[PDB]
Amino acid sequence: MVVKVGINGFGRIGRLAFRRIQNIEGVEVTRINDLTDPNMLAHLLKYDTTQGRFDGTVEVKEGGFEVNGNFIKVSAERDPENIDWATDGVEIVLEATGFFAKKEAAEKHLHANGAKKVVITAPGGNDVKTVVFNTNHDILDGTETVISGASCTTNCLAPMAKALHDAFGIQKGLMTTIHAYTGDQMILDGPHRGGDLRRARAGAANIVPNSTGAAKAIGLVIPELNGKLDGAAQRVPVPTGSVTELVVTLDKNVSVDEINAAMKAASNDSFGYTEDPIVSSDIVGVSYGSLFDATQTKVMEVDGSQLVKVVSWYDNEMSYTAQLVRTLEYFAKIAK
Amino acid sequence: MVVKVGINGFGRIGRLAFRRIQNIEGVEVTRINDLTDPNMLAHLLKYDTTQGRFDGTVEVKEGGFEVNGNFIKVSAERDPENIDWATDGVEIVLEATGFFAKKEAAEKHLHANGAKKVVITAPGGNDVKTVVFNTNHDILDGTETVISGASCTTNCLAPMAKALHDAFGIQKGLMTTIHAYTGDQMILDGPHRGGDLRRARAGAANIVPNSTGAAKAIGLVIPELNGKLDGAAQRVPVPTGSVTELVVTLDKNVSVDEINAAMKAASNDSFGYTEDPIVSSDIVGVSYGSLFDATQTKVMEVDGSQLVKVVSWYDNEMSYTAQLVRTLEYFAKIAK
Amino acid sequence: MVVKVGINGFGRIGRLAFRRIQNIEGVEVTRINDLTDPNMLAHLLKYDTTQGRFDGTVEVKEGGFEVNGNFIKVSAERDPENIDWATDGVEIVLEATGFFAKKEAAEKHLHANGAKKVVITAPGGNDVKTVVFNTNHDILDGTETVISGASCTTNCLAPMAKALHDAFGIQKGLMTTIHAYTGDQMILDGPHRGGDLRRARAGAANIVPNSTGAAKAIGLVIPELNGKLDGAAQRVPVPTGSVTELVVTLDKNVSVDEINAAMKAASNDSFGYTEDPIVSSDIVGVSYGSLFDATQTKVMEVDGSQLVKVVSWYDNEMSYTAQLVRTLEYFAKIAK
Amino acid sequence: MVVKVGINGFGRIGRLAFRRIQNIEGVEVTRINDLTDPNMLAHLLKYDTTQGRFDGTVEVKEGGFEVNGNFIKVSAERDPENIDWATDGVEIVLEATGFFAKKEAAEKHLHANGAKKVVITAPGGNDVKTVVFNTNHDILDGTETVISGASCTTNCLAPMAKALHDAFGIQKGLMTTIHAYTGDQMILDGPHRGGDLRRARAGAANIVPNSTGAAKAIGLVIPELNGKLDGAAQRVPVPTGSVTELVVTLDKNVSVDEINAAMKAASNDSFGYTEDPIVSSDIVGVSYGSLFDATQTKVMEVDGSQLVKVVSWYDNEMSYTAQLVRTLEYFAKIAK
Ligand SMILES: NC(=O)c1ccc[n+]([C@@H]2O[C@H](COP(=O)([O-])OP(=O)(O)OC[C@H]3O[C@@H](n4cnc5c(N)ncnc54)[C@H](O)[C@@H]3O)[C@@H](O)[C@H]2O)c1
Ligand SMILES: NC(=O)c1ccc[n+]([C@@H]2O[C@H](COP(=O)([O-])OP(=O)(O)OC[C@H]3O[C@@H](n4cnc5c(N)ncnc54)[C@H](O)[C@@H]3O)[C@@H](O)[C@H]2O)c1
Ligand SMILES: NC(=O)c1ccc[n+]([C@@H]2O[C@H](COP(=O)([O-])OP(=O)(O)OC[C@H]3O[C@@H](n4cnc5c(N)ncnc54)[C@H](O)[C@@H]3O)[C@@H](O)[C@H]2O)c1
Ligand SMILES: NC(=O)c1ccc[n+]([C@@H]2O[C@H](COP(=O)([O-])OP(=O)(O)OC[C@H]3O[C@@H](n4cnc5c(N)ncnc54)[C@H](O)[C@@H]3O)[C@@H](O)[C@H]2O)c1
Repeated sequence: MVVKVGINGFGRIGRLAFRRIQNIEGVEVTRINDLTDPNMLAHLLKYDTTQGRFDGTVEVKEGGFEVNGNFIKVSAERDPENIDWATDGVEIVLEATGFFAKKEAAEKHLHANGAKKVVITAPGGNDVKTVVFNTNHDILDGTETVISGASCTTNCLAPMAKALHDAFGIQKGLMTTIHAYTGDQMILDGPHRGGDLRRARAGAANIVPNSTGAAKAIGLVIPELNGKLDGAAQRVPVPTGSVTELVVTLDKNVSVDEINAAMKAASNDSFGYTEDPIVSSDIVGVSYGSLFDATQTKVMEVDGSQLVKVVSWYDNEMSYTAQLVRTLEYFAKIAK
Repeated sequence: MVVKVGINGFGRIGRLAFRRIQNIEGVEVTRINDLTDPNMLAHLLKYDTTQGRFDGTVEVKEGGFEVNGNFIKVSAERDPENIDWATDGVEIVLEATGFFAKKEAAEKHLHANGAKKVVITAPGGNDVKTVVFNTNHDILDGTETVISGASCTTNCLAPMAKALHDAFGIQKGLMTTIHAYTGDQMILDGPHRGGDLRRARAGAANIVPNSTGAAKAIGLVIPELNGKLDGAAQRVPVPTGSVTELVVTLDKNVSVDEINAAMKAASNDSFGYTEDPIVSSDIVGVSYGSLFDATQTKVMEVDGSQLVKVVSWYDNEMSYTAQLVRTLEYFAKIAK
Repeated sequence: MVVKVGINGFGRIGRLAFRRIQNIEGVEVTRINDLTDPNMLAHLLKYDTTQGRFDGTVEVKEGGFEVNGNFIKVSAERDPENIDWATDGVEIVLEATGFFAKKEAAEKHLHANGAKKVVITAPGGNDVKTVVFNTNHDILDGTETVISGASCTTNCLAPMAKALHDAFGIQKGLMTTIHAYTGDQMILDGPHRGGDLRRARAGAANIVPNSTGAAKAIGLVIPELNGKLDGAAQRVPVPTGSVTELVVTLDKNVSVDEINAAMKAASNDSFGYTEDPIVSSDIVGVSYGSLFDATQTKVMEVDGSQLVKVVSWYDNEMSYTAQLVRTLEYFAKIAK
Repeated sequence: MVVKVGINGFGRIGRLAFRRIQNIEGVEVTRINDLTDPNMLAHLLKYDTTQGRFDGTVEVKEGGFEVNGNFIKVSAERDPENIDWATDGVEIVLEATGFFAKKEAAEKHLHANGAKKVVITAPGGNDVKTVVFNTNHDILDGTETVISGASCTTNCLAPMAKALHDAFGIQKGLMTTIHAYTGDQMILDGPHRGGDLRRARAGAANIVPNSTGAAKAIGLVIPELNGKLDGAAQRVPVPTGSVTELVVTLDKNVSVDEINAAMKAASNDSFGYTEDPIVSSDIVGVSYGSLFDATQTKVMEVDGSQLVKVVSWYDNEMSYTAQLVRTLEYFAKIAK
């Protein structure tokens, strides 16, 4: 009754997903594929700048490493169609490299003696179901071969936008996420391999504007909001931890207290609520996908009409990963 | 016809104001007051983490220091009433400590052996004239005893909001400034003397939400926008350099290109225009009070109505200081 | 038989000491004195940028706050003579403000309605007993009224220097500690109240040389090394976490392996040993006072004589605090 | 009388070398080769996080870009033997990619219709002359096909070690350089493509120990010191700017003043001298290869013998680049 999982890309999301999977019964990781040797991967699992020391033992072995005595095979195949996942019983692959985040590319894992299903740890295109756990995981039926866990920002934005929309009716909106720098930025100014003149700049030494598709693509998660939102990011020098601001007009006039109460009423394991005046370091490592912050709510009313601002925190690392593993765990129970 | 100026508070703004005044003919600094000895102040003028080495020579002397051979007297009086500005011929004081930023407090400089006029390098309350150079410096007549150079954020916001309002009619708006950390934050978590639970946190290690009065108080500079705007800040880990986002509804529907063209048409020495995809380090040390970034403009249109987003950069240090010294120079020329 | 403790200065060391005392049976904190209101102190206990969320509940009350339901009284007296420690049963005060770190100043806590004994959380001069737990806590007899827990650097240096000296005989040495920035540095360039032209500079944006008395003062802990060592610091942009390098000449020639084996043989709960290639974030929050890093050992031999380099990590916050509370617990158990 | 130069690798050193070459008469850059398009390279030349805006105009064109109206060809050939340098008149190549830093690899530029000589902007192996300008550029005769400009640390260490050795006789020494992070570190924890478990860690969020060969290889520059020194690095979170500490024993006993005077006597355009208590931001952009800091000198004397500590600053970017371009300019005059 345990589904065997493989991780392609033992990066920030891959390693934290591995960490969370150590505390759930329904799945286990039997194989990791990356581009390096087992000693590099074992060391990066054991020691983690932002998420702390690993909870357990890690011992490098020939061809893999042992976690609390259990051997995990490590391979270094650059091409997914060359990974023989089935040899190690792997049925579902977490595709966490950032290089195969579309249906046709992720399908490369599904070859003979490969895997059966793929969860992309990122937006995966419009022909792949895009799931924010506890907002729209109802759309899965288990027959899908490739699904998407969406982005960090989408998992933050979606429960907040859904709750506000259901209560008051979102007409239109603009989003800004103030976001930690990530591994797709350069450590120091240099050529960006994706052509982005702003991610080319030193990520820990600048406020860096950058594009994000979370608001424009929200219809994959909340169909009623298709075509109603847009937004962007300001990437700033913290190594993890982020926040999403959303400014909207609504069908109903509201008060600050009414907004905050509507968010609290929607709170659950994915969507948290706080009235404490926290800062970004306080959400590093949290398990909420989105933490609504009532201290930042604003309503600007002039001449009987309002602009409404709502703000939610997210650890783009652990908040996203908690949501990803919730979706993986659910998908594994229904996969067919 | 050269007006003698004193600086109270030889801090970030005080020292950079001194630097800019070295290239102005109409004013000269003859006296500095702070809380320390001349060697400390001379060293901090010569060496500057974010704004570079001083352009000239600085040499400590008895009771002050020489800048390019010219002696500047230094005193260390905590109470402005005890500063004998008149001994050094000072007529106008730049009040840059952060502790006397209101009319009655700034008037402490005005006494028999004191000065004649004060420019507060900060918001100064609603009963003193508040000037953003090249937006409303025509409200000065030279008879004022205390004026305000507004805040960094106000000098960024004002030319952008005025150009947008004049062209299209701002109905209501919300502002977020993503702002460099400043000296009123704690270097590491600890009790904040002002009672602010967020400025208590380590400023170079967090995204820190905090309040800002610039949007609400814009009516002191643009009277037609009184009651129309509000906003807040996200303080982030860069030691200087900031950006202001403004989301509004307007009386007229517009396009992105129409907005950008209206901003460019309003550009001058205070309000710059760029289409280059810059980041915060690129505006450190600039002399614009506000640098509009056309790459960040957005229009979100639903059902015939729009949200409009406009964004402008500012070096909260040198951009503000350039505006402050423009205002000081003008005020001194017409002073009576 | 539980000794009641007060904390003067609920700062980085004061708050982390409180956290560690929650897991010690022999002492309990009944009173905190600082300069602010209880809401500020409660918030700073609950949320901590570098050391994570508090393990328990914290709730503000009238005149203090409750920790896991237990009320802690809070006062705000700037002068230690005015703190009525005895009202709350306090016998031993942790003097953690940084402003009373000498015998006569710490004695201000000792009066009719005050405390009985003081532990200074810092060097306290050459006339108070200076204790590094598990190196020289046997010098205490419990009759002392004022003792010192030494500095962070001393607690790192002492077990390493003692093991090396006992095995091989230290003749002379120089120390460099590459140290996290601390609260006595300015967040941005500005006048330093202590007159230090380098701690005046932006602490999270520079490599900052600064003085350290730990090596010169080591004779208070290891008398045989009086007059043999000196050193200095390079303060760098991490908010906590530090490392001590020591270069010596010895009475005996040695090999790298011989040095490392001597360190490992001396390891205990205070002095750890590692061969993993860790970085500073890996020691944040550790409970060793000193963690020897065998990967950094060097022997430079020319013409039959050697320079020897040994290196040990320390979290200047939690490593020091773990040592401080070990000493407090021991001192309270034998106090008379 | 102008020698035409090509740059392979328009990175930190490549772009800053280009910037410095704009102010010297004897050489000009006619071709840049990297891995990207001209718009990326032009943008990175124009805007520079740590070294400021480019002094001039940059305009992208087809197949290259214009600098102050002069067209520079850009190509994107991954393999040096495929670059037809001679088509653009290039005689000397600055090999600044980091991927061809050995004689056999650098020689790939010297094929038919290629270049004539290569200067590696890094250590290049022991069969390549290794030059620190104004310390040993006398060893060049111009017949060499491949030479090395050494490392940043070597250019800092060498004039200081030479002056100390000539004056007093270095017996043995150990070096620690506290160094800015560089582009060979990961922005966030992840697999390091060189296998380095410490450069795998987030470079702007850690104190990172790492190896350096500058001390052990000093004999390539100062033959008398072969086999007498060793050392290592602590890489810390500043984006440029570094410092080198050296601890030695000498043939003569000395005083602090005697050491400082010997360094000042050796000062020139490459080796500067200061007594000001500066920090790392103060040496960003300087043109000295090495800036001796008299405030950090120490002499630890016990029982008639001494340990001696000397310390010099360097901008690992511009200090190294100034030295590199001095060597290039000299080599171009004598190349045959
Ligand atoms: N970091 C975040 O905040 C975050 C949040 C949500 C989603 N994501 C998404 O998750 C994915 C991974 O991001 P990350 O931050 O963990 O990146 P990362 O760079 O830390 O990890 C990528 C890993 O993939 C490996 N890799 C690269 N190419 C490979 C190949 N061909 N085969 C096997 N392994 C390969 C790398 O060696 C590395 O270990 C991306 O799609 C990203 O958009 C990231
Ligand atoms: N830094 C910015 O981005 C910025 C921008 C615009 C306006 N301002 C405003 O300018 C003022 C100064 O800000 P700053 O960032 O330069 O602060 P700062 O802390 O760098 O400088 C304040 C200076 O005042 C001195 N000082 C304090 N109390 C004093 C007293 N009683 N008498 C004499 N000197 C005293 C301090 O020693 C220090 O040198 C504030 O009102 C601030 O709001 C700051
Ligand atoms: N942070 C470290 O790495 C470290 C390590 C070892 C020792 N120490 C020592 O511990 C002491 C505290 O250092 P810290 O880093 O915790 O400093 P901190 O600035 O974080 O804390 C000092 C606290 O004392 C309070 N305070 C100041 N003056 C006071 C007064 N007159 N009465 C009551 N409270 C007052 C402040 O409000 C603050 O909460 C210093 O002696 C320091 O040298 C610090
Ligand atoms: N940054 C420093 O402090 C410093 C100091 C002294 C020496 N160096 C040395 O200079 C060299 C460059 O270092 P950097 O910091 O400028 O690195 P960098 O990463 O900034 O620049 C390397 C450049 O080379 C390009 N490149 C990579 N492979 C290539 C190929 N096959 N063909 C063409 N171009 C290619 C990259 O796109 C990039 O623009 C290294 O050898 C380094 O050790 C660096």
